[PDB]
Amino acid sequence: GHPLSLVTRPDLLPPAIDVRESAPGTSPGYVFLAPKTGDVLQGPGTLQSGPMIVDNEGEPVWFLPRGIGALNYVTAFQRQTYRGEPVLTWWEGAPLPTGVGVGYWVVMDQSYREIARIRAGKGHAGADLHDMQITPDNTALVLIAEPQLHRVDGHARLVMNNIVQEIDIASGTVLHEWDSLRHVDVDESYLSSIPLLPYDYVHINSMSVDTDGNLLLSGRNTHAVYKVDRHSGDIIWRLGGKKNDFTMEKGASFAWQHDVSREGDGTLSVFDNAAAGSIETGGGAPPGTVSRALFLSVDTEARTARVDRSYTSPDGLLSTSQGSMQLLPNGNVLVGWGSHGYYTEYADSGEVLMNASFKDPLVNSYRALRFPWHGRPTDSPAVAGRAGAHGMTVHASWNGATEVASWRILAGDTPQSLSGVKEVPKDAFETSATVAHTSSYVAVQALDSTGRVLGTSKASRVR
Ligand SMILES: [Mg+2]
Ligand SMILES: [Mg+2]
Repeated sequence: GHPLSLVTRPDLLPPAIDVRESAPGTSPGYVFLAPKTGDVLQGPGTLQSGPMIVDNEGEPVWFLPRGIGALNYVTAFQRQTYRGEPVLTWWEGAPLPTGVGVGYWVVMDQSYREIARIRAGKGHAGADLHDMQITPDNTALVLIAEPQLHRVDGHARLVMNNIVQEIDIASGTVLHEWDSLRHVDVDESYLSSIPLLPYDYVHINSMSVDTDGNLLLSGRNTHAVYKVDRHSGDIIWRLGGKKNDFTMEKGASFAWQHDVSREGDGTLSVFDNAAAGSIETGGGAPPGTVSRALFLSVDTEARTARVDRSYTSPDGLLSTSQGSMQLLPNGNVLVGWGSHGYYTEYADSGEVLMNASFKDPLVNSYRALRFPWHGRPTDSPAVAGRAGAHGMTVHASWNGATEVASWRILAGDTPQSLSGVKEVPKDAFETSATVAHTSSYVAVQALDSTGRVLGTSKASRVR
């Protein structure tokens, strides 16, 4: 059971989260999630989906119920930077039965207003859902996944081509385009053939910029990371896979991986699912295999790779798809367990600091990522007053507000004769408070930690 019931916001039913552990040293800031449920037919009836920012207790801070099952599927929510400003980004669109999506990426500023929409170049239906990254030059790496007739074993075969476009965000112009079928051979795939589906031979699911400005592309179904020349498109090297360029130390190989990036300590992070579904692979996976969040010491001059350090779930999870990892500024590591609706923050030493899961066991998030966030909502707090036997309860919330520390409660016989009766700390998304004297109207003011008024609700008739 996940639905959170809110007196002030009957329209918001955010999924509940169970935080089973929260030692001190957990990082500040917020966890960014896009809760979803896979069922096309029943999804909308069991879950309100959309981007969600929660605190270290699992309480929502902002929730935008934008997702509609598989009608408007929302995923891959995070914070990025555009023109030096913090922005929110996610994908919304149509998930297709072939395993890819057709949609676009929303860009929203700190006041929760849409400032741009990042689309695949014209001549394509839209962009796939597995990643989009805003580069230091304010261009977007976008992925297009489309079926294409290709010669596979002398006999033509429908294959899922992956095209990576670099898009100037302000203008929408395509600056660069990289076509996987022109560079990566279909026989590099580990994927078992699934009858009557396009052969999803590479399945790019992460695109990022390395320190030299070239691209790093994670190919799930080739088990490989491609470094690609930013300008020529030539493959610079292959890490992993059937044409591996690197000498791998014991334990450094990954499989069916996600979320690859260059990290500030010089390592390359790889979420190593270590397994996929039974059909897409040969059959089941070896008993006892688990997923790991992996930091690789990759020496590209010597073409060697070894494990610097890794982190596994305290719950023994094997995630057959999705997932994420993030190195945080204090040295902590946050891991989202993908197909499993869990996320875990560790100290560098590997000690579990925070472990959480969706209360509903069918809900998960593609990624779970932590960022500072300062919301600047442009609406007002919502309020509600409920008369009781010997008093009344006042409820207050302000979706998107991050700086509310306290609530001042106002009450009076008329909207124009409200007076301050009480101040209480904020202790939830929606905070409740009881007051002895029941009045006819109420309002609330949100106060920051210095006591300054951030916003005021409308007057609300008690009920
Ligand atoms: Mg070579
Ligand atoms: Mg990552």
